[PDB]
Amino acid sequence: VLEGLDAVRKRPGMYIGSTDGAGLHHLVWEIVDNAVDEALSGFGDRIDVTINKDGSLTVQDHGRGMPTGMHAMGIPTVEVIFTILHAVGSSVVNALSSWLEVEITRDGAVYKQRFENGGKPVTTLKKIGTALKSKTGTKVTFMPDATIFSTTDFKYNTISERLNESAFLLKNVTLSLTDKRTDEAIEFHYEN
Amino acid sequence: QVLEGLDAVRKRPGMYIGSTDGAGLHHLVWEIVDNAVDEALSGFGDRIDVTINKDGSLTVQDHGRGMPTGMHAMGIPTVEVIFTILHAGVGSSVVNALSSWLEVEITRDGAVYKQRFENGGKPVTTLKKIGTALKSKTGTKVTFMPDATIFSTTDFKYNTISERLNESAFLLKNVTLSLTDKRTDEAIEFHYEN
Ligand SMILES: CCNC(=O)Nc1cc(-c2nc(C(F)(F)F)cs2)c(-c2cc(-c3n[nH]c(=O)o3)cnc2N2[C@@H]3CC[C@H]2CN(C)C3)cn1
Ligand SMILES: CCNC(=O)Nc1cc(-c2nc(C(F)(F)F)cs2)c(-c2cc(-c3n[nH]c(=O)o3)cnc2N2[C@@H]3CC[C@H]2CN(C)C3)cn1
Repeated sequence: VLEGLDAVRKRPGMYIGSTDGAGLHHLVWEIVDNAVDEALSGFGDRIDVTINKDGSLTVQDHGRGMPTGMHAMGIPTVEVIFTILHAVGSSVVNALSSWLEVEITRDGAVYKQRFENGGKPVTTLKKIGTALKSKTGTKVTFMPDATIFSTTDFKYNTISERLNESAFLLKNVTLSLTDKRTDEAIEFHYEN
Repeated sequence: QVLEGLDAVRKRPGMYIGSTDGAGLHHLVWEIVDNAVDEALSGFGDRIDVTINKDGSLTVQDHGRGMPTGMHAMGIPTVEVIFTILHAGVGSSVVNALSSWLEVEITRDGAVYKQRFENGGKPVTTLKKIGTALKSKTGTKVTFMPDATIFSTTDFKYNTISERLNESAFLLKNVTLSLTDKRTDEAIEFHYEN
């Protein structure tokens, strides 16, 4: 049985544990786990996480990029991933975000869709530019909903140690963290 | 070669950048880009990113070796000498003189350095280490706001800057020059091959 995003908003703790500092960072693990699941599948050798000045957060990998095709009713596949809950991580974050943007680069084209106010699409998946055929990947940027979380301040140390673990488990893949609020940055990379 | 302060440039701006209208305004852009192109041309860095920020300021970022972070006489940073002393390697100080503020950011050895100038190139901080970076990352980022009390117009033209970077890519070859307009969220790249 499928559910909408309002189902996650209704009982947020049931999907991310809680709505405090810990739960806020669960949002980060969800998106990153998808980039890591791409690397593990053999695509992309780096995953860059960026904490922006506006308080939002960005995860960018260099994998194959999420599918750019359509489904039923001319609804993009990426829209199905972010708005239909198969109750899975991508839609949960979108549901608990005041806005979210997904940027896909594949086949020499760059696509983009934006969501707002708990994952309501405000644009479709649009082709907005071109790129080299060698450049591929997915960029997700989201702003955690302040009317749901008790805190929307991402912790540099917390995200830091977790990327260190994920780097250690993956091997051969560099995960980075860049904080544009404080001009700090750090990388993790393990090899065997 | 008698050396001068920046007040000499503010006094006669047209003598250093041609004019104080739209044309002269964009000369400021060419000066900073020419330093990035001159670093690229020396074999360091393969891309040069220009950004028109929302605040009206302009940013040029290359990925070269980064300007010297060392000191000269009196504990004065070398980058400060480049931007505040006119040798009337002259373009950087001219731009600074005709800016209400300007920032220089150097990235080397995994560290990020930064100095800021204000009111016609008067230093308001020294060169301080402000953050960290990757050991693989190197380069110079210059961001400035053209002084409105000198220029009759301070609105950078997207079309104008676009065309010039297109030429530069063509003369250079093997170097990618980009332009990003955050006012309108448009962007374009150029790269030529031989
Ligand atoms: C910053 C976050 N970035 C990303 O999450 N990028 C990303 C996402 C995916 C996918 N994620 C999903 C979904 F979220 F689980 F629904 C479906 S496809 C995929 C993905 C693509 C393909 C695929 N592209 N072209 C093709 O023929 O097959 C296949 N699987 C993908 N997934 C699956 C398994 C690894 C990756 C993420 N997994 C959670 C789901 C790749 N990259
Ligand atoms: C967005 C604007 N970007 C830049 O301005 N990047 C930049 C600037 C420089 C320099 N520029 C100058 C100056 F402005 F001409 F005074 C002095 S050093 C240099 C530069 C560095 C070095 C150097 N670094 N470490 C070392 O041992 O020697 C040497 N030359 C540099 N210059 C000279 C010649 C090529 C390049 C730019 N030229 C304008 C000045 C490199 N990149």
